[PDB]
Order: sequence, then C-alpha cells, then structure tokens
Amino acid sequence: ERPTFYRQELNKTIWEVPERYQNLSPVGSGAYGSVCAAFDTKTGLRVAVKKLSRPFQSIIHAKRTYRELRLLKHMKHENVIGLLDVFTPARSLEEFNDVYLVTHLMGADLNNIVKCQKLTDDHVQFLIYQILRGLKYIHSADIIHRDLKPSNLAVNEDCELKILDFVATRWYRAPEIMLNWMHYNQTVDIWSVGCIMAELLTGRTLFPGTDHIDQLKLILRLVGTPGAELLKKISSESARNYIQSLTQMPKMNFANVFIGANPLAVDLLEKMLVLDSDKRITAAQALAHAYFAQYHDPDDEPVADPYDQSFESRDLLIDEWKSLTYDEVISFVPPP
Ligand SMILES: CN1CCN(c2cc(-c3ccncc3)c(-c3ccc4ccccc4c3)nn2)CC1
Ligand SMILES: CN1CCN(c2cc(-c3ccncc3)c(-c3ccc4ccccc4c3)nn2)CC1
Ligand SMILES: Fc1ccc(-c2n[nH]cc2-c2ccncc2)cc1
Ligand SMILES: [Cl-]
Repeated sequence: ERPTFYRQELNKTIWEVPERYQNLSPVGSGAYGSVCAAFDTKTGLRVAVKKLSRPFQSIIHAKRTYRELRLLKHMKHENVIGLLDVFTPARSLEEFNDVYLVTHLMGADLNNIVKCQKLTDDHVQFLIYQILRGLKYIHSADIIHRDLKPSNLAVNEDCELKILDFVATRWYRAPEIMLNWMHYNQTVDIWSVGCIMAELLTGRTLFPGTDHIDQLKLILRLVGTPGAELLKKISSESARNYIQSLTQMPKMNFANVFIGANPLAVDLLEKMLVLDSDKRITAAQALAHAYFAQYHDPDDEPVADPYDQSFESRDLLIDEWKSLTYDEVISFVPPP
C-alpha cells in the first residue's frame, strides 16, 4: 500500500518524500518547480525529484499540472525525459496539494557543455542524432515541443541526451513565431535543432537577437527575405506589409558561412534552416540524412503510441483538474 514519508526543508522549500528516496540535495529551482538529486534505495540509482510549485493555485496552474503529468506518463523513449515515479504525501483527494515527479538523474545540460568545450564533429553527429530521434517520437504523437534550446537538453558524461521541458529562448525560435503566426506546425522544432546544431559546430549562437524584431532581422540576413511562394501564405496584412517593406536580401551561401564544418553537416543545416516551414526537413527525414550514417538505424527509431490531447480544449473547474491529476497519480504504473 502507501509507504512511509519523511519531511525536511531544503532552500526554504519543504520536501515530503517516501523513505526509498534518500540523501536529497538541491540541483536547482525553476519557475515551475524545484529539483533535488537523490538516491533511490529500491533501484540503486541516482534520481532527480521535482516538486511542482503551487500546482493548483489557479485553473491555469491546475491544467498545466495535469498536462505535464499526462505528457510525462506518455513519454517512453531513450531520448525523452520519462517518469520513474510520481507521488504525493496525501492519503485522499481532499488533502491533495503536492505533486512530486521522479526521473533518472542527468548530470548536465547542453548549454553547460557548449560553453566549456567546442565539440568535435563526431559529438555533434551523436547529439543531433539523439535530438532528432527524440523529436521523431514526440512528433509522431502530434505533439510540438515549441521550446527546444540547449538548456532544455539534458546530457550525461556518456554523451547520452534527453529532451526536457516538452540563454534566451528567442534565439532558437522559428521566424514564423516571431511573426506571430498562429498556425505554425511541428517544423518550428526542426528550426530550433538547426540553430542548436550551428551553435555546436561554430561555438557561437547563430541568431542572438535582442528582441523579436532584431531576431527576425538576423534570420533574414542569413536565409534571405521571403520569396514569392512564401509571401502568398502570409494572411496578416501588417506582417506581410512589414516583410515586403524591408530591403530585399539574398540567401547566403551556407558553404561560405559555415566553411570548415563537415560539408554533410552543412547540407543538413541548409535543409533545416529553410524560411518556409512547409519546405523544412522533418525529423524522420533528417534521421536518414547521410550525416548520421554511423548512427542511423530505421529499425530502432520508434514512434509513439497515440496521444489524446482533447483535454487541451476543455474549460473545467480547479477541483476537476485537481481530481483528474489525482487519478493520474493513482493509476501510474512504474516501468519494468
Ligand atoms: C518508520 N520505519 C519504516 C520506514 N523507515 C525506513 C524505510 C526504508 C525503506 C526504503 C525503501 N523501501 C522500504 C523501506 C529505509 C531505507 C532502506 C534501505 C536503505 C538503504 C540504504 C540507505 C538508506 C536506506 C533506508 N529506511 N527507513 C523508517 C522506519
Ligand atoms: C535551464 N534548464 C536547466 C535544467 N532544467 C531541468 C532539469 C531537470 C533535470 C535535472 C537533472 N536530472 C534530470 C532532470 C528537470 C527535471 C527534474 C526532475 C524530473 C522528474 C520527473 C520528470 C521530469 C523531470 C525534469 N527539469 N528541468 C530546465 C532548465
Ligand atoms: F519573414 C518571414 C519569416 C517566416 C515566414 C514563414 N515561414 N513559414 C511559415 C511562415 C508564415 C509566417 C506568417 N504567416 C504565415 C506563414 C514568413 C515570412
Ligand atoms: Cl531547475
């Protein structure tokens, strides 16, 4: 049945967890929750435990908590962060106030590595391959990450990588988002991967915009201003007006700009950093690119089971979201 919990204070934050998790030590605190590293006595593993912050403070938080838990329960893939456990010290629904999440402890993030070292081409291949392999899986479930950036990619000393949260976010954001298009597709993530890869190859942020306008200017400076086919797809009169009012600029030659890099890496960047999102390479297609010949195995790049996102369009009471979250905590089945 229920296990025994113990209590402690870590950085002005209260942590009430089962006895199986020991030696809690803070790893960091996000705007959405705090994280502690710990030892899982039952498995002999190092784990990271995240305590959600104010999970049911409002309808927005409640829905976000539910979303997070449903997503995490669904993700089962080597390159996507998954759930080893989820628990609450509450014995019933009426006293339900806190949600704790548990996953494999990861030593660092990709931002921590690119700052210290400049990666070899072999490392760039394996890291990007892993990102795409994870993204193929996520995209197959009709999910869009939307916020890929180095700091959201967890990496261990072994160069194994996992996508988390599914250096300014803005720098890795697709241009169509800077234009406020409300019908962007899963290819916004491919754009972010392009930005991440370029940075791994050159050691420098590809588009360090200071605001949305500047960000767009830096982008068009590299890939050129929109051609006629892309202009026809812009419904926003003001955005269309703005873009056409800019001084036209030609697409730069990627081979010149990234000269020194492996020509295959360059070819791929060019397929990812396409201005028109309908023409960007998909994660599945990218995995087959010759740049990943040493890693690509079509029989081991799985797709996800269907993911029901219908709850996203629902308008429920806080207690309803809280109760749905509770059922999801109770029905959780740990991995093998
Ligand atoms: C109130 N009693 C029972 C609960 N307590 C526990 C339980 C465990 C435990 C852990 C995992 N599964 C079941 C029970 C442990 C425990 C069990 C094993 C451990 C191994 C290495 C280091 C610390 C360890 C702590 N300690 N107190 C305190 C005394
Ligand atoms: C700037 N980045 C830094 C790292 N971030 C993280 C890291 C982790 C983490 C840390 C260490 N090992 C594994 C993961 C987590 C984290 C920590 C614990 C988790 C438990 C269950 C499910 C997901 C979890 C995610 N969140 N943001 C986001 C902000
Ligand atoms: F300047 C730009 C930058 C990006 C785009 C863009 N790429 N893919 C889709 C779009 C787009 C942007 C706005 N509205 C529809 C489509 C269009 C113009
Ligand atoms: Cl954090």
